[PDB]
Amino acid sequence: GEPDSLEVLVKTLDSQTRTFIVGAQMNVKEFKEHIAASVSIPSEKQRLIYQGRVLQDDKKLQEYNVGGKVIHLVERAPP
Repeated sequence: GEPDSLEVLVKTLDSQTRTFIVGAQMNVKEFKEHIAASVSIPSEKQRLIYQGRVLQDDKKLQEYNVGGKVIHLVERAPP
């Protein structure tokens, strides 16, 4: 039946893409924590980018309509 999960592709600057399947209401901060082990970047050092814009920690992934899409991941010092 109806999806309660999203497919989210994360592509790092080495051009590796990894796919994650996560809860449809998960937020950006939770997502960074989720992918941290696989991408080898602590959540506080992750910058996620989609359609030219940096994803905000307090927003829900669904607010960016990222289901089935490639998000870019960049490693940067925490602000």
